[PDB]
Amino acid sequence: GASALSLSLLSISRSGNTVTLIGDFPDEAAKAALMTALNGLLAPGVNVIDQIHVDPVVRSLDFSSAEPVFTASVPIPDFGLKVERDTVTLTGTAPSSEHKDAVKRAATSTWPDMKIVNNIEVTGQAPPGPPA
Repeated sequence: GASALSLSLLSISRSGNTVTLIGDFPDEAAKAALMTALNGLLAPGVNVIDQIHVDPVVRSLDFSSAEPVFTASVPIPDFGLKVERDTVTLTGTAPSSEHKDAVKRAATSTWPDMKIVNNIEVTGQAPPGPPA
């Protein structure tokens, strides 16, 4: 507690069986760790898309420890995560409040020295209006 930092900016968002990664880092290896953390429990047919930049003027956390955070959100089709300065934000549509709590626990274990905004909510929306 009682601190502040000025890290990189980063985000990721999911669309069922496609996930999209947008951001900036000191190296490609930090970007590779974010995709590795989701690959750990990635299912056969889930697409992956990237637009993450590289510049050594920016520095970040390490998603190598965030593998269980993405495990907690595999059943979450609207999931996403964001990072800036000294804060991590986690959002999505969880199957139960036990999953919402478990994403908070996974974020607390991964980032005990940063802010952790568990914006996750329990699923409750499926109106009659499909595409095409």
